[PDB]
Amino acid sequence: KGVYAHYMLKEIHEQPAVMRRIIQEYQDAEGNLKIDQDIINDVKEADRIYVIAAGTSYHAGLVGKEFLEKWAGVPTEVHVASEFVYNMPLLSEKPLFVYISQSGETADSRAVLVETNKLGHKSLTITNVAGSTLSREADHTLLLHAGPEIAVASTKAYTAQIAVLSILSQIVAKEHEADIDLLRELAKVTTAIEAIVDDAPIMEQIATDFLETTRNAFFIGRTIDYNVSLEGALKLKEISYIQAEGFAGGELKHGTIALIEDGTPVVALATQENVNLSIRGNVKEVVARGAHPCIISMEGLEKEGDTYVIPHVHELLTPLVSVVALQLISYYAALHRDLDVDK
Amino acid sequence: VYAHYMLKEIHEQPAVMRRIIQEYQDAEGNLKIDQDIINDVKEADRIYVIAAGTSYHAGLVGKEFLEKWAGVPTEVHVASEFVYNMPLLSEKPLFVYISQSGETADSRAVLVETNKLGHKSLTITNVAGSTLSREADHTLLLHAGPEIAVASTKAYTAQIAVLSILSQIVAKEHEADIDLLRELAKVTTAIEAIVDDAPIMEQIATDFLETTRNAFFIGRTIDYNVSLEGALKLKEISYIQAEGFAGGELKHGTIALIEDGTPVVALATQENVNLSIRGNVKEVVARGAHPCIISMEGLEKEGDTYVIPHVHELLTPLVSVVALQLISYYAALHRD
Repeated sequence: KGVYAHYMLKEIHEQPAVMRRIIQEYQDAEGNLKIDQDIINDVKEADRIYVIAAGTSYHAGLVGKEFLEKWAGVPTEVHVASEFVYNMPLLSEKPLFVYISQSGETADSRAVLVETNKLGHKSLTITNVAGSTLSREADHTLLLHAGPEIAVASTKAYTAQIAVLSILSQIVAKEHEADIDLLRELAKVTTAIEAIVDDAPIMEQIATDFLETTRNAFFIGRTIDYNVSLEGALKLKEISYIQAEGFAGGELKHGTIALIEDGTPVVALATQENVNLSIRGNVKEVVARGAHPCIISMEGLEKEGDTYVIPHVHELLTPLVSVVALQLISYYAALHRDLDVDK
Repeated sequence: VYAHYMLKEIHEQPAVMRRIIQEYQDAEGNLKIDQDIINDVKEADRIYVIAAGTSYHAGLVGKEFLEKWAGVPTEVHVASEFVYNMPLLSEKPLFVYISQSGETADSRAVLVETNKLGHKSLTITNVAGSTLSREADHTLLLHAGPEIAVASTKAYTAQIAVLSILSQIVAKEHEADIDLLRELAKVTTAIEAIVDDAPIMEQIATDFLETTRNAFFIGRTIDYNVSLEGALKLKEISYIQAEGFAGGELKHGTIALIEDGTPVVALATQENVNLSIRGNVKEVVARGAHPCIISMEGLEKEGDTYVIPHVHELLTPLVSVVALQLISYYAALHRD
């Protein structure tokens, strides 16, 4: 029984509704971006931000770092909590710690927060669960409004985390400002996500064409796209057990290029103008060695032969759209191997 | 005969270490680097290490010395990403370019940009007179001799040794309570002990890596960094799809990839996470993994596959990596 075969598929379809909830929750009656000013005051006074997370939340943090530096103008580092807690590095004078955690209870993040609290530094938690430990023990909380995630592989939590980071960063920019109307840009993103979801059949076909028999897969991108590559590789591993790995395009030369054989699927993201030719060059190099290339590009950057072309959205927001293609391709790869998916 | 130059270069590492120890000391037996270099490093507010591949891995190891000994916050960046997406910089940044050849394209491109911006630079290279040396404010040489093998080995250990020396000298400008030259001699002797145990490294290869299409190298903190370099070595010479992971992150999909017989090479050289990484090993063993635990004297437990000699906690990479290089070499030999 049930409209969707799996919770994960339902949750992917819910992403546009999550974006709409975020857009409504983080604006005022006049339609301006709105976050509690005390949060903004601490964020804008920090000399450095340390994002503390793991897994999919760590990957969202990578995307968010771009907004925090390029819009908010605050130097930002992203760390794996299990590492940070056992080897805390030298800290800046006025650091702010941002704990990204869907549940709000992630153990290693909680241990880090105990320590940064002991040290007297300020903290912000981004979470889906109000009144979770990470919320209660941090100075400030931003809520995701994603609703409960039942599937083990996160989908809507990732896009919600990024969206919230973008809003926080633009409001801080204003205090000191990206020449964009972010709410308008996020509505564009919503509509783009819908377009990908409505192209589910094409995503199923891509899975069939590229991922039916392989034991491995390589997800490659540069810059903003390298971050998303990591997440697509995680999704495909989590649910299909394909040994998927994400690489920066310019790093393939070190060991990985050797691994290419005739038929090896390489999923390449090309959503960034400055590295469009570069990442396509990397694809030509893996193709010469036998790879089967699945290029996912963006309107304005696409070339003959690309496998799929996502709608045009703002250069730093492309992860919100490209990831949905990767989620659905991963879902269908798993489905075709008759796996549980939701776990 | 098989991969002649890799095995040759592995065996050169003691000699390289002894050359570095000689070149970086004076006739008084004190550490010696040019004072201008020391002044620039000691005055920097942050160091940005710019590297790729094995030198990026060496950078990760060196960050620990630069922070913990020299007291300067340090970031390590992949050059090909940095050059197309340069991040926000500190007020007094120093750039450290690690490159064996001194000609690495992406690193060169970043140096051009940092020089345009007027920031200080230091190059760590094996080739004097290379572009990265000529265009940087300062150069430190590696004394490693020529590199011919496809899979790099002696570069990594030379780079870490020089990073340790630079860091301790800076620390003294204001100093870790160790005798670094003495600790590097201990490291040299430990490396010799591993190389003398080549037959054991070959057996480890037979026992774990003969048939697999993949391998997982895991570690925490200092050992996570070395796990990345061991995965790279195995991939480069054997073509097995090796990956390195932090022990505490396996719960994210990667544990999904464990089957009966999957080899997991686990490093345990760090006191504070010894119990933690051993817990992570249990977790993968529960799912079928075949565990190769490489630990260090003082931290070993019954059942460990190999125990390396005791050296300083931050220097352990210099020794542990040699085990991984040799294991990788022999896996490749056997499979060919």
